[PDB]
Amino acid sequence: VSVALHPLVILNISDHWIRMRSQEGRPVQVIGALIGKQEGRNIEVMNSFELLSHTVEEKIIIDKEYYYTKEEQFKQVFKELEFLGWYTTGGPPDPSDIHVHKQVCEIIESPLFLKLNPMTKHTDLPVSVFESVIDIINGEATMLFAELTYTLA
Amino acid sequence: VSVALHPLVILNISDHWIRMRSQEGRPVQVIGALIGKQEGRNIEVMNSFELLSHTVEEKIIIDKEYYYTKEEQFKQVFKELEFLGWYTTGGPPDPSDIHVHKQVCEIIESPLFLKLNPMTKHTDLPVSVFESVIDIINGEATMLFAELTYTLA
Ligand SMILES: [Hg+2]
Ligand SMILES: [Hg+2]
Ligand SMILES: [Hg+2]
Ligand SMILES: [Hg+2]
Ligand SMILES: [Hg+2]
Ligand SMILES: [Hg+2]
Ligand SMILES: [Hg+2]
Ligand SMILES: [Hg+2]
Repeated sequence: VSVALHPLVILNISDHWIRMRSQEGRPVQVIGALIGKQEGRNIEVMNSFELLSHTVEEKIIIDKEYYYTKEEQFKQVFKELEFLGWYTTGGPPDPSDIHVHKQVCEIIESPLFLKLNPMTKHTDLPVSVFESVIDIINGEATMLFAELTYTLA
Repeated sequence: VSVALHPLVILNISDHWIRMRSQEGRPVQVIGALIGKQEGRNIEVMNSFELLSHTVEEKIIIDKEYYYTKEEQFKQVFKELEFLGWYTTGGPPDPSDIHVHKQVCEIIESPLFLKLNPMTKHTDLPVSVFESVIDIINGEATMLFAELTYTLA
């Protein structure tokens, strides 16, 4: 096995998470399929879409009917494509992902698993501090910005 | 103006409606963008995606921030593509669509509008009634099905 990954997949998944967080106000886990082409050993994950599910005791159940109906409904436009595996959002792999993985493992034999962590802290954005300094090179004179080093409480 | 339409758009929109009806149990209106290429005057609606909104007094408000952030986030993969117009589900055009259209009209100059009616009655599925008849043609004999005409209460 060896894997390629279009950036559209990663954007698709972020967008799914963002659309969902908005729906409730709080961020929730999202789940979906990985599709694409699989030539030679070049597994090319070309795209993705959303998968329905339902959560109960922190256990997630994939809606199989929804998947097969979509596959049915989309077989003509996804003819050159294949189901490669599934994705979800969050941190390092958890027991719950294995539980979901076994269900995807019932759809295709050895499914890929893509996990994306949409968690970002604002405090990680670049922050530069400057002080103003009036420079006069022999001849030309001006005000410039001179960078300062800073600590964080 | 003159327009082309990939079947992926129509499938995409059905799917959005279906994923949403599932979320609540009851079917709700869905809303999203139409993208693609626009060569000559051959407007080719190549694809679509979902748009956030919020509903109050039967009035729908497009989340502009969500749209521009997606466009920002997707500009690299949607570079050969353009925003062509918007879609929603339901019957013939209503005042509410005009209200939403004016907001899409603020994003691009002369936006297209695609409406899709996901309403289907079960009673419209084909139903054939047959009677059995045992035929013995000179030589060969068999049982076949012979169609009957039927009324509907
Ligand atoms: Hg979802
Ligand atoms: Hg497929
Ligand atoms: Hg399995
Ligand atoms: Hg497996
Ligand atoms: Hg939506
Ligand atoms: Hg675009
Ligand atoms: Hg306008
Ligand atoms: Hg307009």
